[PDB]
Amino acid sequence: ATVGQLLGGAKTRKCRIRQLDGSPFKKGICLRVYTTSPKKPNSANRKLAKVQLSNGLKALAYIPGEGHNLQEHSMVLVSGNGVRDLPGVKLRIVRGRYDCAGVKDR
RNA sequence: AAAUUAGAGUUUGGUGCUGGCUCAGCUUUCAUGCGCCGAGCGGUGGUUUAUACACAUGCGAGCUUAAGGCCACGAGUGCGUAAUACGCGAGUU
RNA sequence: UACGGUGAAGGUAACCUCUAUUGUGCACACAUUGCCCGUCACCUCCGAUAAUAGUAUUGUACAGGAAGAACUAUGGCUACACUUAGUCGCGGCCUGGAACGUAUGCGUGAUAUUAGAGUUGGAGUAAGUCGUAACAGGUUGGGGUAGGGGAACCUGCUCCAGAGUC
RNA sequence: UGCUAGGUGACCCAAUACGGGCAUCGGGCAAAACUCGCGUAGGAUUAGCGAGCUGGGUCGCUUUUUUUUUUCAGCGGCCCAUGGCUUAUCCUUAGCCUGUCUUAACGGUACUAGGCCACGGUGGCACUGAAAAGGGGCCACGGUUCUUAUGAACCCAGCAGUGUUGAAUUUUGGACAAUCGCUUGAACGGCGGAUCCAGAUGCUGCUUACAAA
RNA sequence: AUUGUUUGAACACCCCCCAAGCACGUGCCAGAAGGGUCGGUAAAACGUGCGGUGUCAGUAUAAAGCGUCUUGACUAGGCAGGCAGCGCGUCUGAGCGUGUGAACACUUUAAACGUUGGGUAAUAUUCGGAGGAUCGGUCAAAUGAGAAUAUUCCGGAUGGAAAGCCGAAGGCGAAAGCACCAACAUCAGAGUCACUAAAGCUUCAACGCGUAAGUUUGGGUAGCGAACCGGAUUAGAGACCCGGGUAGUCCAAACCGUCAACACAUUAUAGUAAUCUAUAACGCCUGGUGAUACG
Repeated sequence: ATVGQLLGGAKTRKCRIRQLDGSPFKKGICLRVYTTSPKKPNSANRKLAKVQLSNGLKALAYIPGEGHNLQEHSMVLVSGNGVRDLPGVKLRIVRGRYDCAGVKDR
């Protein structure tokens, strides 16, 4: 019709998580095991995890469950759920695998 | 006898817009936990999805009257290629 | 607390107020102690950028230039067949040179890659902090182009009224 | 050119009687190979194409073979007409189409099987063949081993299987019986990791309490 | 043909979306969540038991593709008003095209455009005279003109700015814009009356116009008004305001070309001045913060 619209229509098939790189689960080595204080109106000290991942890039990961056993040089499996209460963090450490196993009496 | 269009929550003192996020849909993985692994008949499906990475070992093209006669079909992958490609349509020296 | 005896002074200009009535503006509703501003401050996070250590690919200057080799060859060697016994051989097989043709070397270009010296920006963050941009909003602001200041910024000149309001 | 049937043999094999191979001829249909008409990812932070970049003549372009008639191309050498394109070139992504999933449809996007192309660790090249190379030939590269170091041998994008990476990837199974292919004139012959059957493993459709005839 | 009786086991969820609720536990701690979020001492979300809903040898989480999403709109968004009309024009692209567009003769139009000559209310400086302490200025205060004569006032010179009223919800323009005349001058636009029989529409690309600032060149300059020094509401004050005033505003030539350059109303045709809207070519947007750095 209008030929500008005729040329007006393959884009970037954008992975909405750009750290798993299209995959669901990538393992990695925990660089640092640390906690932080969250955005108000939350004030409970949430425990996080900076991981050197499989793809050579780094992003922060939520640590779930009643405590954990992760230290330096420790391998985990990282999942794709985010934690909302601090900005910019999109990763969840799944439990039922490696040095991070399940809590006692869940 | 032609078989053909689902929304909701989220913004604000409330109302309506404005577009975005999410959940409920279908399909999909030797995905990841937790649980069973009774036995049979089957369909099928893995692009070892990636590495066109390095391959131990064994086998995959030998047949036949020393000599000669026949073994370019099958299998795998997508490096390269944006066009002697591939598809469609006409005519062939 | 109650009940009488006497008993006057004294009054309308936003002249504050405490409203209403209202009908002109807000980005306020925790309803102007708001919404919310930035220089910065400790840190965290993808940028953007890059001297370079360079490796991966190609054009071009020439040496080359292997295996091959377009061309060139009659040095051949042999039968077919024809010569009644050396002839003959249009035609089949064989030492020969060679343009060209990789990989390759010091020059010297392209696209591409991360390593990264090193600088700066965006964003994120509960309590370090200096002033009033913004709103009747207190100098009426700004699209524009240049100046001046520890900071928010202001100085001109046409516009737009998408600030109030008679 | 390649297959199948015929017809021929001053050939070879078999034959208590006759058919095969082997050479040649020709009927049938056939592949192959080329050509052009169109389609086709984005990028101006690719704007001129560093080029014969297109055309005309001349040759070279390695065979005559049934009646009136018959045989491509810049592919190379030479002149020559000076033009040809302008999403032209250049970059980077990417095998392509049908498919499969979804949508009500138009569309949008990982497979099924299968169509075609490309490639065989990298690059160059040739023989033969009508047509060229995935376990054929030669050289150079890059790997892997060994040498008394001088040099040789090999290249799983074939099957199983090993190792890295990965969240994840299977049995070093059986078999020529069925196809189908190659081959052989006996012999239900020989071989085939094609395939057919079994495994592990996602999805599925479909049963499942024992006893007894 | 023969005979006996029967519903497992888990996983997730149970505030709303979304079917399902209570107890103790701990009280912005341990925690969960896809979103709104709940916990800040009486938790219908988090520790556990009970009870219930979904699916069932499966179930939830994670991802990925499509749809929902008209969320790139052809079916099917739009673009003053959230985000979206390029500042305007010339324009043989492509596309849409059976009376529009253009030149002539009259009627009528003015701030349309450039050049040349002349003028002006008014302006500060100056040459002599009147006159002897105020003027300037502001809500208010403060450097100075001035004991050499200030505001003023007389009359004279200077030299260029700007066109003071007209003059207005008035005109001309494509837009920016355009406001002393007189003349040259080149248009333009409207109406009448005639020619012409699509030469029409749009503008990708290109290209011009382009208020004002700013820079190069030449000078000199009524008024205007950045620096530099002086004083003020206030604690510092660099601003608002008072006080002198340089480049620039003035001219002639060039470069720049960007902007709430707005009808924020694309252009054109067809209807009665559109934001009533069918179409023709367009240009632009795709949640916010992030447009700055390279080329």
